[PDB]
Amino acid sequence: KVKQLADKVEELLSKNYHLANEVARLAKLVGER
Amino acid sequence: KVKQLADKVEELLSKNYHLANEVARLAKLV
Amino acid sequence: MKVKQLADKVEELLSKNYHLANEVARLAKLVGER
Amino acid sequence: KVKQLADKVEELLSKNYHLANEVARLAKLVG
Repeated sequence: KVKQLADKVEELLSKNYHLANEVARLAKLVGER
Repeated sequence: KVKQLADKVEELLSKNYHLANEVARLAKLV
Repeated sequence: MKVKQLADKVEELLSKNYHLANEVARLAKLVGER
Repeated sequence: KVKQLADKVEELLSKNYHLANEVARLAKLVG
């Protein structure tokens, strides 16, 4: 069903956006001087 | 459109898997 | 002197690591963009 | 004091190597 799949796409776009921000946050912690 | 959305989900799940792996990898570098 | 050479190398590597980490962050945001 | 600074250089080199590898890994995910 389109609605269910559309909701799953939205959820994953959001989750991936936030996980990518976490990669960035951790990278800056590793690089801290 | 169901077909296209299903393919999009498979692609996004792969991106999610890779991003979670990179979070893990960087945490270990801290 | 050896101490000075190494202290300079430490500063150089701190800089390179800081910039590489910023590049990791930049690329992560590209991957994550919606 | 040389021993100490050399040890710090080694740790920073290790970090540098892994950070460069992370740049490579992420660049592959842009596609």
